[PDB]
Amino acid sequence: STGSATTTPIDSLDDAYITPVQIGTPAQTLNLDFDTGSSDLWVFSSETTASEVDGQTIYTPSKSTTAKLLSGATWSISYGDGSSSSGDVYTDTVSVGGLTVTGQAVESAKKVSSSFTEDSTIDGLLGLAFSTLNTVSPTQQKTFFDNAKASLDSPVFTADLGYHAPGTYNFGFIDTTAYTGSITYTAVSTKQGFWEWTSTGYAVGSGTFKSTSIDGIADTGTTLLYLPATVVSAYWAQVSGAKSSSSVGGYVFPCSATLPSFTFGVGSARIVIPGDYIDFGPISTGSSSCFGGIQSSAGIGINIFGDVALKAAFVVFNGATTPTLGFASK
Repeated sequence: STGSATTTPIDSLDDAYITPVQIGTPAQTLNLDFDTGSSDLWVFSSETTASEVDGQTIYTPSKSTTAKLLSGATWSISYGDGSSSSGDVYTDTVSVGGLTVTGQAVESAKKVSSSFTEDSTIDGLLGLAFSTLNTVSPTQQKTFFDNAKASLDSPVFTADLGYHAPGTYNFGFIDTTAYTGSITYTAVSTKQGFWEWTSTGYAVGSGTFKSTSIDGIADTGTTLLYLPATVVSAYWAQVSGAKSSSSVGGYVFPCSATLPSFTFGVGSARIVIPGDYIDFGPISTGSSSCFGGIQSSAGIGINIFGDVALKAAFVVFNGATTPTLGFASK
Protein backbone atom coordinates (compact mmCIF):
# COMPACT_ATOMS: atom_id res chain seq x y z
CA SER A 1 0.00 0.00 0.00
CA THR A 2 0.90 3.67 -0.26
CA GLY A 3 -0.53 7.02 0.80
CA SER A 4 -0.08 10.56 -0.50
CA ALA A 5 -1.40 13.72 1.15
CA THR A 6 -0.90 17.42 0.54
CA THR A 7 0.48 19.49 3.39
CA THR A 8 -0.33 23.21 3.54
CA PRO A 9 1.29 26.09 5.48
CA ILE A 10 -0.93 27.46 8.23
CA ASP A 11 0.04 31.06 7.56
CA SER A 12 2.10 33.38 5.38
CA LEU A 13 5.31 32.61 7.30
CA ASP A 14 5.18 28.80 7.04
CA ASP A 15 5.03 28.63 10.84
CA ALA A 16 3.75 25.06 10.51
CA TYR A 17 2.06 22.77 8.00
CA ILE A 18 -1.29 20.95 8.26
CA THR A 19 -2.26 17.73 6.53
CA PRO A 20 -5.82 16.36 6.42
CA VAL A 21 -6.33 13.07 8.27
CA GLN A 22 -9.46 10.88 8.31
CA ILE A 23 -10.36 9.46 11.72
CA GLY A 24 -13.20 7.10 12.55
CA THR A 25 -16.32 5.79 10.82
CA PRO A 26 -17.86 7.73 9.17
CA ALA A 27 -14.69 9.72 8.57
CA GLN A 28 -14.00 12.80 10.67
CA THR A 29 -11.37 14.90 8.88
CA LEU A 30 -8.97 16.81 11.11
CA ASN A 31 -6.02 18.90 9.99
CA LEU A 32 -2.95 17.62 11.83
CA ASP A 33 0.61 18.89 12.21
CA PHE A 34 2.85 16.02 11.07
CA ASP A 35 5.79 16.05 13.47
CA THR A 36 8.90 13.94 12.86
CA GLY A 37 10.15 15.17 16.27
CA SER A 38 7.48 13.45 18.39
CA SER A 39 5.56 10.20 18.51
CA ASP A 40 2.01 10.88 19.70
CA LEU A 41 -1.05 11.22 17.47
CA TRP A 42 -3.30 13.51 19.51
CA VAL A 43 -6.39 15.51 18.66
CA PHE A 44 -8.70 18.18 19.88
CA SER A 45 -11.84 16.30 20.83
CA SER A 46 -15.28 16.32 22.42
CA GLU A 47 -13.37 15.74 25.68
CA THR A 48 -11.20 18.86 25.41
CA THR A 49 -11.88 21.49 28.11
CA ALA A 50 -14.32 23.83 26.38
CA SER A 51 -12.47 27.04 27.27
CA GLU A 52 -9.35 25.61 25.58
CA VAL A 53 -11.03 25.10 22.21
CA ASP A 54 -11.10 28.13 19.89
CA GLY A 55 -12.02 27.22 16.31
CA GLN A 56 -10.41 23.78 16.00
CA THR A 57 -12.25 20.86 14.47
CA ILE A 58 -12.76 18.18 17.11
CA TYR A 59 -12.80 14.40 17.04
CA THR A 60 -15.93 12.97 18.66
CA PRO A 61 -15.32 9.29 19.44
CA SER A 62 -18.97 8.65 20.37
CA LYS A 63 -19.89 9.38 16.73
CA SER A 64 -17.43 6.80 15.37
CA THR A 65 -18.64 3.22 15.08
CA THR A 66 -15.03 1.97 15.08
CA ALA A 67 -13.81 3.94 18.13
CA LYS A 68 -12.97 1.99 21.28
CA LEU A 69 -11.74 3.36 24.59
CA LEU A 70 -8.23 2.08 25.33
CA SER A 71 -9.15 1.42 28.92
CA GLY A 72 -6.87 2.88 31.55
CA ALA A 73 -4.51 4.57 29.10
CA THR A 74 -3.48 8.20 29.56
CA TRP A 75 -0.96 10.44 27.85
CA SER A 76 0.82 13.70 28.61
CA ILE A 77 3.38 15.49 26.45
CA SER A 78 5.55 18.57 26.66
CA TYR A 79 7.21 20.04 23.58
CA GLY A 80 10.45 21.94 23.10
CA ASP A 81 8.61 25.25 22.79
CA GLY A 82 7.02 24.81 26.22
CA SER A 83 3.58 23.81 24.95
CA SER A 84 1.80 20.73 26.26
CA SER A 85 -1.32 18.57 26.13
CA SER A 86 -2.75 15.51 27.86
CA GLY A 87 -5.73 13.21 27.99
CA ASP A 88 -6.98 9.68 27.42
CA VAL A 89 -6.88 7.27 24.47
CA TYR A 90 -9.12 5.60 21.90
CA THR A 91 -8.24 3.20 19.13
CA ASP A 92 -9.85 3.93 15.78
CA THR A 93 -9.31 3.74 12.03
CA VAL A 94 -7.00 6.45 10.70
CA SER A 95 -6.32 7.20 7.05
CA VAL A 96 -3.75 9.51 5.50
CA GLY A 97 -3.85 10.17 1.78
CA GLY A 98 -5.59 6.87 1.09
CA LEU A 99 -3.44 4.76 3.43
CA THR A 100 -5.48 3.20 6.23
CA VAL A 101 -4.41 1.90 9.63
CA THR A 102 -6.91 0.10 11.81
CA GLY A 103 -6.47 0.09 15.59
CA GLN A 104 -4.43 3.30 15.65
CA ALA A 105 -4.04 4.96 19.06
CA VAL A 106 -5.83 8.31 18.83
CA GLU A 107 -4.95 10.36 21.88
CA SER A 108 -7.89 12.52 22.88
CA ALA A 109 -6.94 15.79 24.55
CA LYS A 110 -8.62 16.73 27.80
CA LYS A 111 -6.25 19.67 28.26
CA VAL A 112 -4.09 21.72 25.87
CA SER A 113 -1.81 24.66 26.57
CA SER A 114 -2.50 28.18 25.36
CA SER A 115 -0.32 27.97 22.24
CA PHE A 116 -2.53 25.15 20.93
CA THR A 117 -5.78 26.92 21.81
CA GLU A 118 -4.58 30.06 20.05
CA ASP A 119 -3.80 28.21 16.83
CA SER A 120 -7.23 27.61 15.33
CA THR A 121 -5.73 25.95 12.23
CA ILE A 122 -4.09 22.97 13.98
CA ASP A 123 -6.51 20.24 15.14
CA GLY A 124 -3.76 18.08 16.63
CA LEU A 125 -0.43 16.41 15.96
CA LEU A 126 0.59 13.24 14.15
CA GLY A 127 3.95 12.08 15.45
CA LEU A 128 6.43 10.44 13.09
CA ALA A 129 9.51 10.03 15.31
CA PHE A 130 10.28 6.60 16.78
CA SER A 131 7.60 4.90 18.88
CA THR A 132 9.96 4.70 21.87
CA LEU A 133 9.05 8.38 22.51
CA ASN A 134 5.30 7.74 22.63
CA THR A 135 3.89 8.98 25.95
CA VAL A 136 0.92 6.64 26.43
CA SER A 137 0.91 4.92 29.82
CA PRO A 138 0.89 2.18 31.02
CA THR A 139 1.06 0.61 27.56
CA GLN A 140 3.16 2.60 25.08
CA GLN A 141 1.58 2.94 21.63
CA LYS A 142 2.92 2.88 18.07
CA THR A 143 2.98 5.75 15.62
CA PHE A 144 0.87 5.76 12.46
CA PHE A 145 4.01 5.02 10.42
CA ASP A 146 5.08 2.14 12.66
CA ASN A 147 1.59 0.62 12.39
CA ALA A 148 1.46 1.08 8.60
CA LYS A 149 5.02 -0.03 7.87
CA ALA A 150 4.48 -3.72 7.24
CA SER A 151 1.71 -2.98 4.73
CA LEU A 152 3.70 -0.35 2.81
CA ASP A 153 5.29 -1.11 -0.54
CA SER A 154 8.55 0.22 0.95
CA PRO A 155 9.10 1.09 4.64
CA VAL A 156 9.54 4.82 4.06
CA PHE A 157 7.81 8.14 4.16
CA THR A 158 8.90 11.38 2.51
CA ALA A 159 8.53 15.02 3.39
CA ASP A 160 8.39 17.56 0.57
CA LEU A 161 7.53 20.84 2.28
CA GLY A 162 6.85 23.97 0.25
CA TYR A 163 8.17 27.49 0.67
CA HIS A 164 5.07 29.66 0.99
CA ALA A 165 3.24 26.88 -0.90
CA PRO A 166 1.71 23.45 -0.39
CA GLY A 167 3.81 20.28 -0.43
CA THR A 168 3.42 16.56 0.06
CA TYR A 169 3.85 13.74 2.54
CA ASN A 170 4.09 10.33 0.86
CA PHE A 171 4.02 6.93 2.56
CA GLY A 172 5.44 3.75 1.09
CA PHE A 173 7.11 5.08 -2.06
CA ILE A 174 9.65 7.58 -3.32
CA ASP A 175 8.29 9.91 -6.03
CA THR A 176 11.21 10.15 -8.43
CA THR A 177 9.58 13.16 -10.15
CA ALA A 178 9.62 15.23 -6.95
CA TYR A 179 13.36 15.94 -6.76
CA THR A 180 16.34 16.76 -8.94
CA GLY A 181 19.63 14.88 -9.12
CA SER A 182 20.19 11.99 -6.73
CA ILE A 183 19.22 11.29 -3.12
CA THR A 184 22.10 11.21 -0.64
CA TYR A 185 21.49 8.92 2.31
CA THR A 186 23.08 9.38 5.70
CA ALA A 187 23.14 7.38 8.93
CA VAL A 188 20.54 7.77 11.68
CA SER A 189 20.85 7.20 15.41
CA THR A 190 17.60 6.24 17.10
CA LYS A 191 19.15 6.36 20.58
CA GLN A 192 17.14 9.45 21.59
CA GLY A 193 14.03 8.43 19.62
CA PHE A 194 14.57 11.01 16.91
CA TRP A 195 15.61 11.04 13.27
CA GLU A 196 19.07 12.06 14.42
CA TRP A 197 21.88 12.44 11.90
CA THR A 198 25.18 14.28 11.40
CA SER A 199 25.57 17.02 8.84
CA THR A 200 29.03 17.33 7.32
CA GLY A 201 29.23 21.13 7.51
CA TYR A 202 27.97 24.46 6.21
CA ALA A 203 28.55 27.52 4.12
CA VAL A 204 27.17 31.05 4.36
CA GLY A 205 26.16 32.67 1.07
CA SER A 206 28.86 32.26 -1.57
CA GLY A 207 31.46 31.54 1.12
CA THR A 208 33.70 28.53 1.40
CA PHE A 209 32.28 25.35 2.87
CA LYS A 210 33.36 24.57 6.43
CA SER A 211 33.75 20.86 7.05
CA THR A 212 32.50 20.14 10.55
CA SER A 213 30.20 17.52 12.07
CA ILE A 214 26.83 18.84 13.28
CA ASP A 215 24.64 16.29 15.02
CA GLY A 216 20.95 17.20 14.86
CA ILE A 217 17.41 16.02 14.25
CA ALA A 218 15.17 16.22 11.20
CA ASP A 219 12.08 17.77 12.75
CA THR A 220 9.10 18.78 10.62
CA GLY A 221 7.33 20.03 13.75
CA THR A 222 9.90 22.77 14.43
CA THR A 223 9.63 25.93 12.34
CA LEU A 224 13.23 27.17 12.36
CA LEU A 225 16.78 25.93 11.93
CA TYR A 226 18.60 25.71 15.29
CA LEU A 227 22.38 25.28 15.07
CA PRO A 228 25.44 25.82 17.31
CA ALA A 229 26.12 29.39 18.34
CA THR A 230 29.37 29.47 16.36
CA VAL A 231 27.57 28.59 13.10
CA VAL A 232 24.70 30.99 13.72
CA SER A 233 27.05 33.88 14.56
CA ALA A 234 28.98 33.26 11.34
CA TYR A 235 25.71 33.45 9.37
CA TRP A 236 24.33 36.64 10.93
CA ALA A 237 27.71 38.40 10.79
CA GLN A 238 27.09 38.59 7.01
CA VAL A 239 23.89 40.64 7.47
CA SER A 240 24.45 44.32 8.20
CA GLY A 241 22.68 45.34 11.39
CA ALA A 242 21.79 41.83 12.51
CA LYS A 243 22.07 41.13 16.23
CA SER A 244 20.94 38.78 18.91
CA SER A 245 18.20 40.31 21.02
CA SER A 246 17.48 38.83 24.45
CA SER A 247 14.27 40.91 24.62
CA VAL A 248 12.98 39.41 21.36
CA GLY A 249 14.43 35.95 21.97
CA GLY A 250 16.91 35.50 19.15
CA TYR A 251 18.58 37.00 16.14
CA VAL A 252 16.81 39.88 14.43
CA PHE A 253 17.83 41.78 11.36
CA PRO A 254 16.78 44.91 9.48
CA CYS A 255 13.72 44.23 7.33
CA SER A 256 15.55 46.15 4.56
CA ALA A 257 18.21 43.40 4.30
CA THR A 258 18.80 40.91 1.55
CA LEU A 259 19.64 37.65 3.36
CA PRO A 260 22.41 35.32 2.17
CA SER A 261 21.72 31.67 1.52
CA PHE A 262 22.80 28.95 3.95
CA THR A 263 24.19 25.61 2.76
CA PHE A 264 24.34 22.42 4.85
CA GLY A 265 26.18 19.22 4.05
CA VAL A 266 24.70 15.75 3.69
CA GLY A 267 27.69 13.49 3.14
CA SER A 268 29.44 14.93 0.09
CA ALA A 269 26.18 16.54 -1.07
CA ARG A 270 24.97 20.06 -0.35
CA ILE A 271 21.50 21.48 0.31
CA VAL A 272 21.11 25.22 -0.27
CA ILE A 273 18.55 27.19 1.76
CA PRO A 274 17.76 30.40 -0.15
CA GLY A 275 18.04 33.59 1.87
CA ASP A 276 14.31 34.30 1.55
CA TYR A 277 13.55 31.09 3.48
CA ILE A 278 15.38 32.60 6.47
CA ASP A 279 13.06 35.65 6.68
CA PHE A 280 10.33 35.35 9.32
CA GLY A 281 9.12 38.88 8.96
CA PRO A 282 8.52 41.73 11.39
CA ILE A 283 8.91 40.88 15.07
CA SER A 284 5.60 42.67 15.68
CA THR A 285 3.14 44.12 13.22
CA GLY A 286 4.66 47.10 11.39
CA SER A 287 8.14 46.73 12.89
CA SER A 288 11.22 47.25 10.77
CA SER A 289 13.04 44.59 12.82
CA CYS A 290 12.62 41.13 11.27
CA PHE A 291 13.01 37.75 12.95
CA GLY A 292 15.67 35.35 11.69
CA GLY A 293 15.01 31.79 10.60
CA ILE A 294 18.40 30.50 11.77
CA GLN A 295 18.76 30.61 15.54
CA SER A 296 21.12 29.25 18.17
CA SER A 297 20.48 25.82 19.67
CA ALA A 298 22.51 26.72 22.76
CA GLY A 299 20.38 25.80 25.76
CA ILE A 300 18.02 23.59 23.72
CA GLY A 301 20.48 20.76 24.11
CA ILE A 302 20.10 19.56 20.52
CA ASN A 303 20.48 20.98 17.03
CA ILE A 304 17.24 20.98 15.04
CA PHE A 305 16.91 20.84 11.27
CA GLY A 306 13.40 22.27 11.27
CA ASP A 307 11.17 23.40 8.43
CA VAL A 308 13.54 26.17 7.27
CA ALA A 309 16.08 23.49 6.36
CA LEU A 310 13.78 20.64 5.38
CA LYS A 311 11.65 22.66 2.96
CA ALA A 312 14.80 23.24 0.86
CA ALA A 313 14.98 19.49 0.21
CA PHE A 314 13.09 16.34 -0.68
CA VAL A 315 13.60 14.28 2.48
CA VAL A 316 13.35 10.51 2.80
CA PHE A 317 12.64 9.01 6.21
CA ASN A 318 13.75 5.42 5.68
CA GLY A 319 12.30 3.16 8.35
CA ALA A 320 14.02 -0.02 7.23
CA THR A 321 15.54 -2.28 9.89
CA THR A 322 18.51 0.07 9.93
CA PRO A 323 16.89 3.51 9.50
CA THR A 324 18.53 6.21 7.40
CA LEU A 325 17.67 9.68 6.11
CA GLY A 326 17.90 10.80 2.48
CA PHE A 327 18.14 14.34 1.12
CA ALA A 328 17.81 15.56 -2.45
CA SER A 329 17.63 19.01 -3.95
CA LYS A 330 14.37 19.91 -5.72
